[PDB]
Amino acid sequence: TKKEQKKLRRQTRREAQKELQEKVRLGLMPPPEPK
RNA sequence: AGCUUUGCGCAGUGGCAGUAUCGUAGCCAAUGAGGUUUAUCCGAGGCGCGAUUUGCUAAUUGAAAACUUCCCAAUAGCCGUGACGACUAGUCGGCAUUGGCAAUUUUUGACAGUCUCGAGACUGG
Repeated sequence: TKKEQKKLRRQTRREAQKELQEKVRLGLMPPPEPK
């Protein structure tokens, strides 16, 4: 259902933001371009 | 092969964000939520409770705003004077420091403005 699409997308995106900030936390790269 | 539809995912431009976006593990819900319009019609979530990550930078207070200071002593132009020295009371060279260096020949400013085709003129009432 569409609410489950929103929840699955938002939790995949939350772990995606979490693992990008995780790879910033390890210090492999400076953070991406802010705009 | 190209066009294209629908759903989903990714990224990007822009817009919106407390009558917005959600969670709900409590209950109810297409075996029908919720309906004053059109009701022998419409058809999706509803009621409560509960929310509103991360990095960077600025500014303020504060003694201190969190990534491995202050203080004393000494060293880093010339005219005179004192010695030392040199050359004939005088002259010269270097050194030293116990006064001075804005009144025509110099270092405390006759300068400033104006106009004309490298060169001159005007004014400072």
